[PDB]
Amino acid sequence: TVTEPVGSYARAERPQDFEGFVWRLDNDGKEALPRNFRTSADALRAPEKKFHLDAAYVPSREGMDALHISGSSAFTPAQLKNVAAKLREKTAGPIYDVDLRQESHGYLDGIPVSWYGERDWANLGKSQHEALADERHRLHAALHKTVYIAPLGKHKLPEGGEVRRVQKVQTEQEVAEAAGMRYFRIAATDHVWPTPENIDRFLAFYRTLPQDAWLHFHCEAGVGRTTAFMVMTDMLKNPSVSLKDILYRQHEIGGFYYGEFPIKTKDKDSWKTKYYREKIVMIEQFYRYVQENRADGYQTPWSVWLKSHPAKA
Amino acid sequence: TVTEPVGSYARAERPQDFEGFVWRLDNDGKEALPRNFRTSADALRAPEKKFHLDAAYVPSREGMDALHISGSSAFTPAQLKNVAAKLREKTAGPIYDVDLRQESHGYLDGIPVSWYGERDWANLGKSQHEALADERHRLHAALHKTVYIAPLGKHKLPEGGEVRRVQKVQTEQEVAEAAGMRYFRIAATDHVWPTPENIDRFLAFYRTLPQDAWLHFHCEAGVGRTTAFMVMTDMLKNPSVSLKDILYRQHEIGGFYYGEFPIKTKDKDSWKTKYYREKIVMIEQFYRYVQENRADGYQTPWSVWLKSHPAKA
Repeated sequence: TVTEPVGSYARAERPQDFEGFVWRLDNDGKEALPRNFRTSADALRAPEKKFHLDAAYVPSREGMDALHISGSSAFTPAQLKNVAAKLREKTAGPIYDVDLRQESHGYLDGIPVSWYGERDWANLGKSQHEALADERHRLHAALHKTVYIAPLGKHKLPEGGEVRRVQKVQTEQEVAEAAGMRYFRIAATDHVWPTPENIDRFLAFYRTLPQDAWLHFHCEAGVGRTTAFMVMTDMLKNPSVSLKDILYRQHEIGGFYYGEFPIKTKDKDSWKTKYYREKIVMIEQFYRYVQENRADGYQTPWSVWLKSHPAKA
Repeated sequence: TVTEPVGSYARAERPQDFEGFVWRLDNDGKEALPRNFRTSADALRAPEKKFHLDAAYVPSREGMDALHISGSSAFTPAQLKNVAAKLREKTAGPIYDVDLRQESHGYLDGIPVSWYGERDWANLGKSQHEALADERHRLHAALHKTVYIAPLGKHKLPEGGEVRRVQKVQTEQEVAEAAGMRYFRIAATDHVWPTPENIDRFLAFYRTLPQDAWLHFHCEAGVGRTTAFMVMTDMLKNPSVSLKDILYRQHEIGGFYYGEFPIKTKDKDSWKTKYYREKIVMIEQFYRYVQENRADGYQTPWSVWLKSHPAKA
């Protein structure tokens, strides 16, 4: 009897110890584009030293021209419009804003904010239905009320910021539509491998996309969640490409590197270590799922297949 | 107390361990031109992936139209005539066959051959006078004798070939003069940075050239020595062009890339690694010599300046 299988370690954490406490500023809006903006059309750059990769290695670009995906961190409405314009120069198909954030977030007076709890786990353990209900209620409750919006500084705690009486509230779905993008939400918890529920939902969505759909994935800050789904999409769409090439190329266009590397954390972030190790194991298991299930058109869902073929630490 | 300074690493190798053992076929004469033929008038191509350069970078072509240089690997007499005809269409000045090969080579019954030792180091350690004496003696000794001429295969050892009784012997100087080209020899060792003597000789020669001289450099196989001297010439003649532009453009017309890149060799070629690193450092040092000594007309030669301004690994 195993309480939590590999790929589900976060289920052991207690949601009540990470409840939200502040409206975090997701982007100050000073730049034209959100941070970490990158597309599959981009040239590959040298790998980051931290990953101890082979800088001489030349990854195959097989399928990258037709992949049609991009990623970025959070954005203001104006930044999303800039992203949409850039992507429209690359395709005539529908462009999707694939929101990978489980945390409740939205726009107050056009300012992108999120209800932040320790480790960005304010919605940990909630079903997507529950997470979205929390978001809807919180955003609506902010209208015509005074709120404190702040960036996180020293030790992931509020520092500075501003206080305002909100006159307009918008969901990301509304902002996406205003930018001419379709919207699709996958409520994935920050810092951990996406759940079987998250991936099942993504795969079902992937299956009904028109051939020319362009997927723009985004998370809050960094490249963890976006890279996981960009890697999964690359594997699904280009199954003949080696795991090494997929992992190297998604890292070299600006994402995270999801293969083995010497994990090193500050004491303050030692809790992240097992989650990084879990992600490495799970990306390999997903690759196995794609290889073993593509032939019959993925008749067996990832969640079902993973229960019969559990990953090992 | 340093035994061998940077730029002179090859002096630590033992010549007795690389003595010549076969007449290597330098070109089978099946094509109209030698391999790697390129001129400074050529359009720039995308960079080779192994150098991990910026494919979007467009180097300045400032001065290329007036540079008047070309390079190629070894050739048969007929191929050299083809090259000479092609170059004559581009200039009315003297066209020089600048022979950069230290290894003894010539033509037996019109077949281009070289006396090959491991690493193509059969003349390593010999002064230019001694290398040329060896060449003359070896070529003459072949007349009216049976010789084995072969291309190198797998582990850089003879494979196939032919056996013939030689009825005619010619030096490259004779073949060049028959193609209508002037001849100049610089005995440079294959695979390593040219010696201070090699470079002093080239610069003294460069200073004697009329304005409209065209220099055709050639080596044995590949683009190592030819690119080194083409880069030196470009730096001398176009001193206002950035180091980056010189290196990118000489690579992009078909030569080697002499800037920093992630060096990767097959296990059997690992001995080459430090010589590649040495070349990178020395190219920068030569650029410094040009920048520091052009203003006064090079009153101090490279060898002297290099001893007072040694390069650092």
